Amino acid sequence: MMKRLVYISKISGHLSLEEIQRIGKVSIKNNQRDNITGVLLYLQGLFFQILEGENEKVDKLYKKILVDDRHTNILCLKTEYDITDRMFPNWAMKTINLNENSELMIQPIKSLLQTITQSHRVLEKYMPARVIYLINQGINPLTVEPQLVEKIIFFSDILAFSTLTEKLPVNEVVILVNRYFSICTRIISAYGGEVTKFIGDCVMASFTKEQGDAAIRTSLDIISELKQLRHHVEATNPLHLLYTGIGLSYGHVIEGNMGSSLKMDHTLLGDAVNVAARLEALTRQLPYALAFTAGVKKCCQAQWTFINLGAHQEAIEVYTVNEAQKYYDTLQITQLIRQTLE
Amino acid sequence: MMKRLVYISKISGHLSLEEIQRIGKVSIKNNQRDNITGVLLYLQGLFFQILEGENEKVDKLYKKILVDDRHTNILCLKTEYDITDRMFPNWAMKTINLNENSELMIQPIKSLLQTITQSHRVLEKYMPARVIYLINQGINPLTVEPQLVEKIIFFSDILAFSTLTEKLPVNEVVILVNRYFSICTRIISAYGGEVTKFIGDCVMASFTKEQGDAAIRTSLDIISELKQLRHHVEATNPLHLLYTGIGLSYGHVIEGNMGSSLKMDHTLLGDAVNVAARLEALTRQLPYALAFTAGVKKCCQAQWTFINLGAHQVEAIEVYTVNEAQKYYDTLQITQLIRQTLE
Ligand SMILES: Cc1cc2nc3c(=O)[nH]c(=O)nc-3n(C[C@H](O)[C@H](O)[C@H](O)COP(=O)(O)O)c2cc1C
Ligand SMILES: Cc1cc2nc3c(=O)[nH]c(=O)nc-3n(C[C@H](O)[C@H](O)[C@H](O)COP(=O)(O)O)c2cc1C
Ligand SMILES: [Cl-]
Ligand SMILES: [Cl-]
Ligand SMILES: [Cl-]
Repeated sequence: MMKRLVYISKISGHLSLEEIQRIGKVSIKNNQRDNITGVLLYLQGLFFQILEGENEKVDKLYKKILVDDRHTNILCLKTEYDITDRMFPNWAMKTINLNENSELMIQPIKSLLQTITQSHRVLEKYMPARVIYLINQGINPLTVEPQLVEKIIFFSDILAFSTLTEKLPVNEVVILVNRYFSICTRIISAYGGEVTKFIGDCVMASFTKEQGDAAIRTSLDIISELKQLRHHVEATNPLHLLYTGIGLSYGHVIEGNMGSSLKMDHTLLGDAVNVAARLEALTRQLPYALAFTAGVKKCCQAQWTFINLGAHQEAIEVYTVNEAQKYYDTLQITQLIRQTLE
Repeated sequence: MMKRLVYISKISGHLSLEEIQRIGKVSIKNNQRDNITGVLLYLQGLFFQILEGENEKVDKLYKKILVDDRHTNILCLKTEYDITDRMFPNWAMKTINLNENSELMIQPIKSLLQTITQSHRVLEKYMPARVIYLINQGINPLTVEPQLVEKIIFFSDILAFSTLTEKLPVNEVVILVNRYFSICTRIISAYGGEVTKFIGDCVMASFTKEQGDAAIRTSLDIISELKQLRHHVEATNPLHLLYTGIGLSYGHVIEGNMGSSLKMDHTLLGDAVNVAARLEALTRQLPYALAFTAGVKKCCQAQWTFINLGAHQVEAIEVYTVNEAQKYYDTLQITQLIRQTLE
């Protein structure tokens, strides 16, 4: 049984022709050994490669290509299973430099390939992490049926954001929100979470039921990095006033494509979505920057010092960890933010 | 001063090769008359075209191509302004059938072009409508600066949706929410509004300050169509229990693309977003399915019977509605009925 995969990647730094040639050599010898065939194209700092052969031999090779130093931002676009015929049966690995092709009849298809691929890499950034995951696994996300899954829902936004938008210039708000989004997205993804969307100044993400401790560590790391950043910059920098509240929930959610032909989107339906956003807002009245449900506590194996914060509106038990304790008074900080921006 | 555009589109069904030849035939006569050059390519049901020439002459042609019924789902991928040299100065319009090219050395580039373009069209389905607009207008969404704009914010969601998710199978709630999203998105777009995103069962949209009456008409039309739907279906259909509440606000919001190279999104930054979401939730406690601020009321010029619902803490703000938004039902009675029907 043979499979065929196609991926694109970003060329790491500047690779000269001899190192690219070095890839072609070692590829030809190894692919001949593993009976693997394919084509490698590169154009304007992007790699294009098609691989075909036995499933084990191809998947063994792709794991090694993933950890290669010479390219980054790897996305597998298509995986064809149970293929009957090779597409390039006489090319162990044919390397083609599309940059050096100056033939006039090939310029249209070469120009289109560059334009659509560069546009493709832009659209990838706006996708939910779940959509990129399905494409990477060779699954068309448009034909996946929605499923009831057990998810930890993550919500985090900016403290006193109404005051920040009221007093700061728009360009200064954008710099602050982009930095907040960058910190949250990097940490969530580092712990295996999946960012769903940005809603105003709010970051929505999900974790699996096996990632309870990772969800808590994500929340504490975001709080820790914001605390570091606030004393990194000067008092005239709006980042000096950046705080966050975080809420976590756990429950059954329907994940999949929702909408119509006018607008379809990756959506999460469930009570846990509403609950996580409510606990996120509840942190404003709590001496803790993180609040989560009993279900999230049940998903944790680490020895957290869980703190019961009573029942809140049916009514749900609210928990936190001792590490999430605020070294400040929330009301005084909101006053300090407004006073600083006066 | 010349510009160059490139777009992709879906070939409309039943389009014969003979019809394509007359496209290229007519294109050659008009583009040479207008000093327009470019290439038209098609592969596996998709059109690819590059157009270059003087700004107004290229624009005039593209508006005519936009309304051509021989293709749909047109996306202008890239626009280059003030180009120095034409890319195809000798081709008024060269038509290339990539389906007929079987040369072995072109096959890799041809196979990759189809794979990336088909993958691209899948990603477009998940893109925010505002970003698709920016790309069509030749604007780089990753570098364009967000702007402070005056917007009416729209928020609506499903009444007792927790009970619906608790008591219905997965395929049934998906059908129900898809029908709700379809009704809302069609009506919002029909009145000129822009659906921002779906947040669970909640629909977020925006209107301009000149669309105050359109936002109220959108809200009443959604409520009206759900009322029609409930008596169109049988009692065993979950759509028989579909109700909505709607909140509207007005204020300054920062609109633009936010995030990092790892994750981007289109968002609206402002107090008005939170206020509209709070007023939407307030409709559960009100005898009206629509609630909005005084700012929305000031954006209206039609002869609505505005009703003051008093001050409400979301400092408290005045909450308003229109007499048409009155509920013919008791809200708590309906939520208990939804729970008891699904028992
Ligand atoms: C874009 C790209 C494509 C590659 N394709 C192949 C390939 O098709 N076959 C192969 O053996 N190595 C390929 N490599 C190199 C492998 O990642 C790896 O470095 C090589 O197989 C060295 O094998 P070894 O370190 O296990 O001895 C590719 C590397 C890059 C950057
Ligand atoms: C994919 C596609 C590309 C087209 N490209 C051109 C073109 O480059 N130049 C042109 O004159 N017409 C082009 N047309 C046809 C025009 O849209 C239009 O049908 C034609 O110019 C008729 O002009 P008129 O009826 O307004 O006189 C294209 C049509 C399609 C479907
Ligand atoms: Cl702890
Ligand atoms: Cl925008
Ligand atoms: Cl009225």
